[PDB]
This record gives sequence, structure tokens and C-alpha cells, in this order.
Amino acid sequence: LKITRITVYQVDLPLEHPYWKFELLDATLVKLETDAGITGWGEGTPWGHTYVPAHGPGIRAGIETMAPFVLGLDPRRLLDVERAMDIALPGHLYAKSPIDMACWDIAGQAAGLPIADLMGGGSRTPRPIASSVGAKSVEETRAVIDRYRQRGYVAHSVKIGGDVERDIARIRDVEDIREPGEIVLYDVNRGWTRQQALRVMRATEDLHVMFEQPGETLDDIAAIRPLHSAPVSVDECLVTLQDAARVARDGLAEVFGIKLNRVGGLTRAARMRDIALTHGIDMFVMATGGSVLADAEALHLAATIPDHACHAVWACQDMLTVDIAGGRGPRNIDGHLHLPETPGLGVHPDEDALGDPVAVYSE
Amino acid sequence: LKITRITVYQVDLPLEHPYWKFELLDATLVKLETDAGITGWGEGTPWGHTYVPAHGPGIRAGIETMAPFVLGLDPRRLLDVERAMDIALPGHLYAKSPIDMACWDIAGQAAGLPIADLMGGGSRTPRPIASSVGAKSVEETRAVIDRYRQRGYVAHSVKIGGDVERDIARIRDVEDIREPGEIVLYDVNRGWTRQQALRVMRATEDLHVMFEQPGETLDDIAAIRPLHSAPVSVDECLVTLQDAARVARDGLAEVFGIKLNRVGGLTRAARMRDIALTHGIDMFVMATGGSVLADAEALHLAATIPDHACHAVWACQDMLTVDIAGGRGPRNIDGHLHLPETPGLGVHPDEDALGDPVAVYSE
Amino acid sequence: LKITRITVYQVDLPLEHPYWKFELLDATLVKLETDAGITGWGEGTPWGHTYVPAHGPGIRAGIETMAPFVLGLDPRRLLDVERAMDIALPGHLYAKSPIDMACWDIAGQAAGLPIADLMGGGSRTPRPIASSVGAKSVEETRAVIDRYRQRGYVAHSVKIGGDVERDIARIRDVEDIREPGEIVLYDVNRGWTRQQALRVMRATEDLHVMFEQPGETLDDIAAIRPLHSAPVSVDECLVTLQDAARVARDGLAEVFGIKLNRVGGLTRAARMRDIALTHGIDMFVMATGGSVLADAEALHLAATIPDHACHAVWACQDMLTVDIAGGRGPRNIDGHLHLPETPGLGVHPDEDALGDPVAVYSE
Amino acid sequence: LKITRITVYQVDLPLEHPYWKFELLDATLVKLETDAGITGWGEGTPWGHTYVPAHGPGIRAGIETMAPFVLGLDPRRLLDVERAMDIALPGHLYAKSPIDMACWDIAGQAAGLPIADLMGGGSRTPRPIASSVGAKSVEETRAVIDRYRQRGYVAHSVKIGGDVERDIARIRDVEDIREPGEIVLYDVNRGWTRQQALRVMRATEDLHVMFEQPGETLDDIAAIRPLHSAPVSVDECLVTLQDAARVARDGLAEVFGIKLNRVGGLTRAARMRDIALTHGIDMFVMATGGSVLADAEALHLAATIPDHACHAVWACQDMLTVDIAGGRGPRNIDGHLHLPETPGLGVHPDEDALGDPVAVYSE
Amino acid sequence: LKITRITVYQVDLPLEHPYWKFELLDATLVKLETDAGITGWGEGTPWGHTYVPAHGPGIRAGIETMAPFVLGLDPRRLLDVERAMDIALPGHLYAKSPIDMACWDIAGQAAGLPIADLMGGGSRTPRPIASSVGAKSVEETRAVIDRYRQRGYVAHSVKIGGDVERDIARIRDVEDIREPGEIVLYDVNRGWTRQQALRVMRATEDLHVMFEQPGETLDDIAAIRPLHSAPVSVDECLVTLQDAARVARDGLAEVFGIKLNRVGGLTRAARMRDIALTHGIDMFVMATGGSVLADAEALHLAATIPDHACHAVWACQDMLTVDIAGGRGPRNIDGHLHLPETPGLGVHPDEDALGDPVAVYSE
Repeated sequence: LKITRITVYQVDLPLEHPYWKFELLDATLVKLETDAGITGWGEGTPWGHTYVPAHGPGIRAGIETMAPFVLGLDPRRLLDVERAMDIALPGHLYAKSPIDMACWDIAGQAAGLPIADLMGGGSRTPRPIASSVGAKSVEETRAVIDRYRQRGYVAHSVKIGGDVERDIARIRDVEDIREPGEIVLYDVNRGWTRQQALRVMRATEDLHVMFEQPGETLDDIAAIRPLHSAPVSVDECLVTLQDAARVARDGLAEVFGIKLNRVGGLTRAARMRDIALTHGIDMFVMATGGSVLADAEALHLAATIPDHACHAVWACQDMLTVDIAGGRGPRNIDGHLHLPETPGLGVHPDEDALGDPVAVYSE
Repeated sequence: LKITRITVYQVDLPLEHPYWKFELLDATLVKLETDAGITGWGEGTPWGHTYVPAHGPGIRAGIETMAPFVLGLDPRRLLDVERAMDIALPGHLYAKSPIDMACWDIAGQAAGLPIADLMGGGSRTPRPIASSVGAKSVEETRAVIDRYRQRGYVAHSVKIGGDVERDIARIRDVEDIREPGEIVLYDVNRGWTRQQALRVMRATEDLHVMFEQPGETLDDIAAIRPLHSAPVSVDECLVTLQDAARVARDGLAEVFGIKLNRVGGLTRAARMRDIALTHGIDMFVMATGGSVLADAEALHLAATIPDHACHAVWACQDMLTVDIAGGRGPRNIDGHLHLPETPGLGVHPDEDALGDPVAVYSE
Repeated sequence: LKITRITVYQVDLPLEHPYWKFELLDATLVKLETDAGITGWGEGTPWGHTYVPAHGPGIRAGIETMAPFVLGLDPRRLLDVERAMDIALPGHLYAKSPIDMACWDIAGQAAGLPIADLMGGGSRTPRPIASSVGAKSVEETRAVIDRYRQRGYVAHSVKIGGDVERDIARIRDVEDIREPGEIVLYDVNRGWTRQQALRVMRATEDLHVMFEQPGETLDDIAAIRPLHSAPVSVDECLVTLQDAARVARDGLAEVFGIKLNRVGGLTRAARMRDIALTHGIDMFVMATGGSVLADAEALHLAATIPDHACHAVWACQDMLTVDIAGGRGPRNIDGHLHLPETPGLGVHPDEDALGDPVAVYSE
Repeated sequence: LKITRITVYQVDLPLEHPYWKFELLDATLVKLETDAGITGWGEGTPWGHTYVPAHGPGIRAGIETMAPFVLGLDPRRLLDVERAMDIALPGHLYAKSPIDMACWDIAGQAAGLPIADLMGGGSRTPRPIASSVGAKSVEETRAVIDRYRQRGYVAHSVKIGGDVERDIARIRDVEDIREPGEIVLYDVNRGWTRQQALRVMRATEDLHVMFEQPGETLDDIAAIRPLHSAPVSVDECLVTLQDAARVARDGLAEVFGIKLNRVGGLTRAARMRDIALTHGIDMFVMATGGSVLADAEALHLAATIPDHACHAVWACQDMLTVDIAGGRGPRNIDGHLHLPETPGLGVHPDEDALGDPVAVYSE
Repeated sequence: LKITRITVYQVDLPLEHPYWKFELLDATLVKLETDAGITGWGEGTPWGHTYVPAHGPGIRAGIETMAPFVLGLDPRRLLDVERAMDIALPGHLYAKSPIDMACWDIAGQAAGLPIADLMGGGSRTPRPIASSVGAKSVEETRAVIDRYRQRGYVAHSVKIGGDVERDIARIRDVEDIREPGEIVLYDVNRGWTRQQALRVMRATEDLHVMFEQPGETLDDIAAIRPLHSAPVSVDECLVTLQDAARVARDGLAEVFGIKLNRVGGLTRAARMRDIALTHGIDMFVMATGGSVLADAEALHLAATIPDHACHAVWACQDMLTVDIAGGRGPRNIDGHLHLPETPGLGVHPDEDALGDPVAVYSE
């Protein structure tokens, strides 16, 4: 078996609810072909080009340079694919993720196994979905949660940052209406200075709350680590396996917020899982952004984690106004994603919605 | 003096109150014989084969390999017995414990001294017994404590883990009905992730409570050490003397939860005592599981600790539906164990209840 | 697919050259059967019962307890097999290795892939074999190396320990006759005190030599780490993934000496590889002991390491006087092992040489 | 003043001496235009796409995303340009460098000052040039140095890696023919494992030699830091200011090997200079690769360093077979670069050699 | 059993070879009596009153205060004796040693066991004796060693300190005439400043030598620990078990130089042994000073150490011109002490040589 052709696609996935000027995701899809005629897909969709060092053009760019060295290889040999990509172009993990996704998918089907199972075996327990709650008054806030809670959602990610007085107020408000067994994570998105982080994280310890990325960098996360007692989840700065092992040996945070595109995809999120699980660290697993092909990938990973150790996943498809698989793939069935039983990724798109190839690489 | 024959027994000790499928303890008894005709007994009884790296078949197994090198030696020379077992088979301390128990017992009688006295001198202060409180509603909870409290029990081990919201609630409930001078330890049994540990241990600092094994491994215990202020007792991961000295030099926990079978028996629990006492660390001493021969061993050790530094012992015999000594040995006399005055262990079983030898090793 | 029957075998593999009273390896073979009728094998063979916490009876023992929970599962789901074994019986990795070996082998064939390839893709570069050089005068020493060097061997493991003056002399002698490009590792086998280690490791820095396990425990390895400059390879004390990540984050040693049975087999050696490779650490990969089924397993792992990062493997079959596969499996073809191209382990024994089953576990 | 148009160019600069398949540099040139009609240039030229996380297509890619936010700004306000690029697209410093180069150049001329002077004032002391010495026998080695030494070169960068025995030999050979006052740096380019690094760096301490990037990552550099005494220069892993301040506070290396494109250009190399100089750390300053516009930029920085603290620069133009400025700009005048006296960068190319614009961004 | 009377003696033991004004040891002997009429002896003999915080009058003083609380107790209960002495008078371990010696001796005989055996079992391997080599020219030096070497001595303690140039010279001289398998320790006796220690310890690493107490305090030993590679033995500053565990966890020295009177006698040297042995640390065991009752005590301890881990003992009796046991007790039989086979200490003095009681304490 061998890789015969990489074909690259570009799709604008518009958002159901635009914001403030954010309006649509630049999404890159990859499709590798094999001489056996077993085909696999991968998707790379940064949530914008401001949130993290990754952008649409930059992946599409990555593949151009990386393509010639990935063609020819055996797709079912992910350490060889990986070592070829790494040699070919160090770093740039957001560019290596969709290829790795595709490659797994091929090997999945070739072994006649769903990704999660081929990666060692995955759980069928329905996985909760993290909602999304943008800035809004204490009044408009409760609104989105109760509405979201009627739509079956049982896990929420409330966005905060900017203002200590206002942020403390927001956490205290949300923790005032939060029915028992309700999962809420307070996602800061680096929107806090050390001094701010320290302040609000301390202020709300008596509500026993969790925070994601309370600082610009893992070093800010670390500096203030010994200063407060709130469990911190380490997200945008959780990039390599060194960041991985360093958090856990040195007790710098308690939770990994994995995001597949960010960390370089399946094979290398696997190793962060291996570490987190031996050092007693809990995960949230979500694709960075994208269609259902993104949710599918994050689900195969969330599956390989025992359910006590995996708090919530995300469905970015419910955030989008377009659908590129006409219903196919793991969808929001009552606030939860159910692992697909189908060999490989278990969802391919129809090339009807992808537009013409933006580039092609063969042998 | 010399060891002439090791004889190995196997006994199912059923539980008074089974649970959820736990129902009986696989227990290994050892009986060494000497050319002077002075006989000693040892018992090895893991609480199951899931709680800790130890199992019935594995001890019985250990002895087979270890036997030929222990035969012949002088039972009263515990550093020689020990060094022979260690050379013979590194690690496997749960397998070395019953032999060490027996050997002490022989030397005890040969010196005409109860274990506790021969080990340096033991206290006659009646030692409190830790009860056992399984998962149950806040309602069924109070029930077991008041009932247990009528039966004279004055020290309780409340089991928690799994759920931060529910666990906080359980501690707050139990600390709501706890009459002054009542000893309660909250035993987690590793049933917490770092993130969970940190959360509940912080949440309940204003009740001044103690926790046992709040994490999978001493490293999880350590990582979160600087993050909260609750005194932690270090249990399943307290195995060697290196774990011993490392906790105490590096201030990783405040309490040793010794369990004799786990740590390799009397001689090597002694050294953890030596350390804890010079570094201001308090002990709970209990056999891992078993009949009265197990409680006896843990009592000889709890005795060698000054009473301010020894919070509670355990009587596993009150947990069992069978009795293999027809009343003999230290029993629950009003919530407390009284150190036996008899030379050696001060309780032998009657081989009536042990069944036929499962194996024998002579010269 | 599912596991239908575990069958356990016991074989005495005698040594070509006995020593001082070491004469034969107690070896445990396991054979799992599936309802698809796809069969896999695993082997567990400690080099004795003195070298490391592992012994024949103790594995055979482990399986008894562990068996009921492993039956029924899907062999191709190694994180599920693993989590079932771990829950079933914590620790005891030397007992979990042969089952994991077998399980991989089934999944290997079921995916129609040799182990090394299914684990991510393996190298075909012929791998050097570590010879073995027991204590002997400077004269009898050179003898074994030149003789061994004629037989095509190009990598040697010279055993030292006990005496600083004599050990320094031995290294200086061996480094005096060592033709360029010759790989020699000086294996101490914990046979040094801190004070001795420090002394000889310093004394021979100007020969640029490497040492394996220069101390009883990783803590002795660590204490003296900052005191000398010789690269140390971390072996018997390299057990869990915590030991793994702790060495590498804290720069305590530079080389992993993996031994499959010790660390718990393929799935969990994989993770040590993942770590070593991201933290710039080099490996030696060898089975702990055994027949060709042991060499095969270590080869599938040595294969998944890029060749600059894998110094040498071992063939224990050339050390044995019996052959349980009548020629089949990776053998010493001119000082080197060549990765087998066959699906799975790529070598099964003939049950002719294994004797009658020592125990059987079905459903 | 404001930025009116960014125009992007792409040029293949072939090498005078190709190697092993490396043959030409993919180089990106940028030209910003202002409403005052003051024009500036920047160049981004990774030495390939394998040496470091940077590639031609990836910069050209970066600008596309980054362009709209850089248009409009005042070029003379580098903290505003920078904060706009950073917000626009985090990380990707190799993409931000040429824009920053250009922007400085405009502000340079607008202030009527050469870059080095506007950045605080630059030295006129002729700066030595680092030669380049590829792998070759001890014989072909001496050849390149003496030949290079006749051509006036007085500073050499000898490439090593791969093999401890061969590398030690290479250093000892080169240090055998090295006339007093001759600057040689041994550049490893990450081509060493921890174990190898430690070995050769120790082996050659008595020659008092310096090494560049002896390991894959700053963590490998750090782990082995306390283990040897050779001064290490920190290169490919010297990326952000955190890497900057962390090396120096924690004494992890003694020398910064700045490379402008890598670190994000002038403004942010300036800060590494500020740090190195207050913590007693010495620099080598070179462009990553490129034409004379690259050498010019590195010279303006090497100038802002006092001459005792700046060991050597590099002229990549002497490595190239094409010339895109027909003689203009700082050239190799007898082994040394002389800081240009002209306002701004002090060298623009002629758009004759750049080919047609590969993209244009206006308002 | 119980203690009935403590009787205290004072004896001047003159030296065979006086020095420079040192001439005789002020020695305190203690004799406890029991109602069973089983009698035990202890001796406390600082080597002067300048070498260490201990002096004749100060022990005799200690007992006065400590006596009333030690009378009455059971001598065979050393943790009770110890806890009574500690409560009675904290610190002052040089005063608590002779009582502890005596007490062991009683319990020894009462158990019908020699000290070494009752403490867990002792080795019969003849133990080497450390000679003593005072300051002298390189010429007079060799003299004392060869003469001493004819008298059967095979282990020497060469005294150094004061002068780096002269000390380096002395080590190099002694290491020039030192026949293979000859044990020499270079004892500094704190006679070095940090700067001096560092200098000479580095200067002589290529002779692979060991040093005792190279500094005033364990902190000086520690400060310079990471700066050199010579194995250091930790002596006068090795006082409590905290010093004990702190050296070994933090890798501050490699060798314990136990001295019984200093550390508080048998029970508490035992614990330092327990620690040293689990952390791979080697011992020298000697009484601080005194007659054969001192050598006997140190031998019972040196015996409880496996012979690879015990480099040499000392016989202070060969240093004395008087003999208080008319030949009885472990004497220098050809450079070695042989463990006595007799119950208890296995040597009592005859009260003929002790003079009249200097004080008596009864009930």
C-alpha cells in the first residue's frame, strides 16, 4: 500500500451566529488517494487566524512544501508519515494535522476498524458537548444557558477575560443558576494578565470552578501556579509533547484542553493522552474548528480516553450555517456525540460542497 | 537456632457485609518451624487483588521462589532473613511480609517478649479502631456512624472519591454530626484526579479535615501539595523507604498510613516509623486485610509508636464472618485493641480452620 | 472479534554457557485464541528471579488472577485489554507483558501487518546485536571479544561492578582493543554504591564510555548525576512512564535501556519511545530473556525507533541450548536481526517443544 | 506618514557550491510603499525548509493574511506595526521579519539615519565573517580552511554532528591547525542526541572550544548543561524573548546565535541583545539566509553590539551564484563587513532581478 | 525486668604515642544493674574535648540529670529508654550513648544473643581496622604506613588539612606507594575552608581518592558538592537522623562515617544504617574513642552492615597504653576485628582498673 495523490480543497463555512469582525471559517480539506483505491480525508480549520499560530493559507502553504515527501509512503505507517513531514518541515503542526487525519482514516478502513478502535479501542459512552457562551450582560447570559439547556446541552464553556470586577461577577452569576451535575468551564482565552488571573482565580475559589488558559503563555500559567488553588486547564500553549510532559512533571496545571489541529493531529494527541493519564490529568477534547470531519476526529480521540477522564467534546457543526456531508457523521444527538461504528473516520464529505481543487500533488 | 520447614495455607475469609463483586478475602497463612521446635505464624491478606499491587496467588507464588533461601537461616536474625529474601526475589514486599511476621514471632517467644516489646518496647494504651463507611446517601451515612458509635467505635474512615460536588457534600454532612474528639479520616483510595483532589481538598479546609491517598500516585499527591492546605495521608503509594524519606524531607504529606502487608511487614515498617517520628509525621497503622493474626501484627507496630503519634488501628476480624482462632488474640474490646502480653505475636490459629497445606518446603 | 481462551505453558530453556548457580531460564509462554480462529502468542522470561522484581511463578500467578477479566475482550483493542489488566491487578507489569505481546500479534495479523508496522511503521535496517561478556581476567576478556568479533558481532555488553580498581582496569583494557565503530556498553547491573559509581564513572571520562544502571535505584543514579560526565543508561529502575518522563524532564540519564517484559510489553514501551524521542534520549531495546519469541518482540519495538536512535538489540536465542521454533523467527544473521515481513509477530512456536499446558482459562 | 502598498517578490538564489539535494534558496522579498513616497525593502530567506520551522511559501502565505492589517499604519511606529502583526497572526516570526525590515528601513531614511544608528547607534569596527565548512575528510577539511584563510577569512564555522568518534576527531584536527586569534565555532545543527552531546562536548574541553546548538531543543541543551564545561551557543531554539530571558536567568548557555528571520527581525532581536548584554552573554549575528539585503539587516544589528560582544557575522551573498544589487550593499571587503553610511538599510535591489510581483496588497 | 542502679566511672586512658597538648583520653564508663541481676556496661569516650561537641565532664553531667528518669525502666525496651532520655534531656547524644550501650548489652544477654545478632543478625567476616597517620614529612609518612603494613594493617586513615599545596603533595605521595586492595581514607577533620576543599578535592580526582569531613559543616560540604567529583564521607556533622536523611535524599555525600558516641549509640546508628543502605551509601564504623568496650560496640554495629558496604572499623585499644579488660574483648587479631560470639556486648571490664565510682544513682 502507498499514497498516490494529495488533493487540497478550500471551503468557507459561515457561522449561524456571527460576532464582533468574525463571520466565517477558512477551512482546508485534504483527500489522499492510495494505489489500492482506499481514500481518506483530513480537515484543518483554525478558529480564525488570530486565536492561535495557525491560518488557512498557512496550511495550504505547508502541504505545498510538505507534499512531495508524503506522496509515495505507506499511509498505514504513521510514524514514517510523521517523520517524513517533520524532516520535510519542522514545527507547523496545524499544517500536519489534516494529512495525519486522512492517513489514519485510510489505515482505519484498511484494518476494517473505526479510528478510535484502531488507536487502541474507544468508548461508546455518549460524550457531552461543550456549548459556547459569548460576552453578554448577566441577563443575556442566563438566556443563552437556559435556551441551550432546553436544546439538551449539559456542558457549557462561558467566555471571560478583560476585567477582574466584571469577570468575578460573571462567574458568580453563572454559578448561581447552575443545576447539579452541570459542567461549566470558564474559558479565558489568554485574556488576562498575571495580576488579573491571580486576582479572579483567587476571588472565586469558594465556588470550586475551573479555568482554561488564564494567561498568554504557559509561563504565566506557571508563575502564578503556586499562588492560588483553582484548577487550570492548559490550552493554546499546550502544543508539543515537551509542553505536555513539563506541565505534568512540574504540576503546572491539572487539565489538558486538547485541540487536534493545534497539537498536530491524532498520533501526537495520543501521546499527550498517554502522559495525562499516567499523571492523573483530565482532558477536554475538541477540534480547533471546522465541519463534522473535525468533530469526528476529536471524537475518535475523546473515545480513547476513559469517560471519567474526558469532560466534554465539541460539535462545531452546530455552529455553522452550511453542511458539507448532508447529515452524515457524528451529529448532536441530544447534547452528545456518539462514536461512529464505521471503519476509518466514518464520514467522508461529498465533493459537491467543496468546490474545485485548489491544488493537486501526484507522483 | 534455625528454620526447618515453611508450610503454606490458604483460607477464604467471607465478609459480614459484602458489597459492589466483593464478597471474600483470599488469605495466605504461613507457619515456619525451627529445630528448637519454636513455631511462628505469618499472614498475608491483600484487601482483594484490585486495591494495590498484591494478590493471593502472588504471595503463595513468591514463597515458592523465595522458600529455598529462607529455610536454614536463624529466624531471630531479621536482617539476614530480609537480605536473603531480597537477594532471592527483589520487590514483592506483599509476599515477604508473612514470612517476616512469622520470623519475628519466633524471635519474640525465644526472647520471651511480645513482638511490640522486642521491637523496642510497646505502649499499653488502648488503641482506637478505625470503622469503615461505604458509599451511601447522606441519610444512610449518618445511620452507619451512629450505629457504629453505639457499638463503642470512636474513629471512622469515611470513603469518598469519584465526584467533587457529591464528595464535598459528604464531608460537610459527616462533619456536621461529628461529636468532639471524634476521629474521622476521609479515605479517597486514589479515586480522584489531580483537578478533583485540588478542588475538594480546597473546598473543605474550613472544616479542618484530613484526607488519605487523594490521587493515583505520590506524584499527583506532590504536584498539588503546594496548592492547598489540607493534611494528606500517604497510603498505597507509601511502599519503600525511599518513598518514606522522600515524602518527609520534601514535605509532600503529613501522615503515614502504614499497611503492613503492603510495605513488607514489621522490620521495614519499623524504619518508616523511625523516619516519621524524626520528621514530625503521624501514623495510622492497619493490616492490609485478614484475620486476627493481621490485627495482631499491626497492633505490635501501632504499639511501638507513642500514642499522640498513632491515630487509629483497624480490626479486620470484625469485618469477617469466620473466626480462625476461636476467640484468641487482640479483639475489639469496646472500640479499642489492647496489646497482648504473651511472648511473640501472642496468638496462633488452630489449624482446624486452615484446611490442608497448599504447599510445604523443607530441607 | 474476541478472546476465547488463554493457555499457559512453562519451558526450561537451558543455557549454552552456564555460570556462577545459574543454569536455565524459567520461561512462560501464553497463547490466546479468538472466535475468528486468529491465534497469537506471548512470552515472559525474566533473566532469573534475582535480577529484577519478576519471576516465572509470579507471571503464571498473575495470569490466573488476571485471566477472567482478559477473556471476552477484543484483542485488537490494546487500551481496553490494558485497562482491564490494570484494574484487574495493579503493577505486576512482567506478568502483563506476554498477554500484551499475544494481543498485538492477533491484531497484527488481523490488520495483515507485522507488529512493527502496525505500531506505526518499522525500519528494515539490520539491527546490531549486543553480545554478552561475563567476568574474566583481562586475558580471558579479550578472548571472548575477538572470538565474538569473528562470529560477526559488532556490539558488546561488558559486565562490571564490585570493585573500583578492577572495574577501571577492565574498561581501560576493553577500550584498548576496541576497533573504530565498535559499540560497547559497560553494564553495571546495580553492582555499585554511589561512592563506587562516582569514582569509576569519573575515572574513565577520557575514554568517552557509556554505563548501564550504575546504581541500585534511579535515586542513586540521580544523586550522583551532577557529579560526573559519563552518559548513563537507565535500565532496571526504568519501569513506569513516570520513571520515563521524570528521567527526561529532569536530565537524570541520557539513554533508555528498555526491556520489554520489565516495562509491561509493547504498548507501554511505545510510550517510553515517544518520550525518549521528543527529549533526545537514545535506546537499547532487548527482551528481558527468553527464546526467539522474545527477540521478535524486542525487534518490533527496536524497529519503530529511527536507526540513529537505537544502538543495539539482543538475541537471547543464541544464548540457549534448546530451540522451540526449529529455525523460524528473526535469527542472528551475521551479528544482526532483520525485521520479519510476516503479519503479526511473524513467528509462532511448535507446541511440540512446550510440553503440556500448565493451565487453561476459558469462558 | 503611512503605508500605502505591500508588494511581494520571489527569487531563486542558486548556490556557488551545491550539496547533498540542496541547490538553491527560495527567497521572499517585500517592498512597502508610503504616501510620502519613501520606500523600504525586506527579505525573508530560510536556509531551506528543513533547518528550522520556516519556509518560502509560508512567509508569502503569512503576508497574505497579515497584509490588510499592516497597510495604513505609520511605518515609523514599529511597536504599532508589531502589535498589528501579532494580533493579526500570532507566532510565525519568520513571516513578520521582512515586513519589520522594510518598516525600519523607511523610518531609517525618514530620520535620515542608517538602521544601526536609528536603533541606538552602531559601531564602524569592521566585523569578521563566519566562513562555512561542510563535512569532508580531515584532509579535504584543512583544504577549505587554508583556501578560505587566503581569501582573507578569519572566522570559520565548522559543521559537525552524527558521530561522536568522528566529531571528536574533526574538532581535534581543526584545533591542530588553527592560527592564534582565529575564531572557530563548531556548529552541530541539532545533529546530536543528549548522550552524544555530553560525550563530545566533554571529550574536547581541554581545547577550550565553543559549540552551537548541541541538541534538538533548548531542553536537551539544559538537561546536559550542568554535566560539562564547554560554552554552548543557543541557536535554532532561540526563538522568543522568553527563550531569551530563560536561558540567561537560568544559565543554560553562554552565547546567543541570533538569526534575524528566525527571531522575527530587528525590533525583536534588539530585545534579545538588551538581555544578553545585561546578563554577560555574547552574540553571533547572521541572517538566516538570502542576498545582501539579508547581510545588511544582520549587520545593522551586529553593529548595535559592542565589538568585544559580537564574534562574527555572515555574508550569504558570497555563497550565492546570482547578484540582485549589481555590487551595491555591504560586501565582503577582505573577510569583513563594513557598516553602510547611507540612511535606512542602505541598499535596495534593482527590480530587474526580482521578476514580476507574485502578489500585491493595497488599500 | 527493670533497671535498679546506674553507677558511673571515670578513667584516664593514656596514649601509646602522645602528640601536639594531647596525651590521654578522659573516659566515662557506665554500669547498669537490674533486679534480675543481669548487668550491662556502656562507655563514652570523646577523642578529647576539641574534636566535636562532647566532653568527659559533660556526659558525667548528662547522666546526673538523666539518671532519675532511666532508673526503673525495662532495659530491654530501647524505644522506652530512649524516649525517657530524650524527654529528660533533649540533644546531648554523646551523653546518651553509654546508657544505650549498657541497655543493649543487658537485653542482649537476656535474649542470649550477641549485640550484633539481637539487632537483626551480624556478619562474621573479619572487619579491617583503620590505622592512624599523623602529620609528618613525605619521608616519615611512608615510614608509618610500611611499619603499620608489616603489623598486618590493611586500611589506613591519613590525616590532612591546613595547606592545599602540602595536602595535594601528601595524597599524591601516599597514592604513590599504596599496594592494590589497600584502603586509604584521607581524613580532613574540618581542617579546610570551602575554597581549600574545592581546590584539593579537584586537584586529585585522577587518583580516585575519598575524603572525610572536607569542611566545618555539612553546609560547606553541600555548597561545594556540585563543584567536584571526589567521594566525600560525612562525619562530625553527621549527627541526627535528619542530617542522615538529608544527605542521602539530596546527594550531598556518598559515605557515612558513623561514630557511635557522637550519634547517640546503637539504636540511633541503626537508623542511619537503614537509610544509608536503602540509598546506596557506604559506611565506616568506629567508636569515637575509648577502650575495647568502645571497639566492641562499633563492631556490633559494623557487623549489622553487609561487608561490601562497610569499609573499615577502628581499634582504639591499640592506641592506648593501659588495658582495662586484661585481654578480653575483640582485639586486633592480624589487622582485623572478629565479632565476639558471647551474649550481649561480650566483654565486661574488671572494676579493678576503673577506680572508685565517681557517682551512683539508685531508687
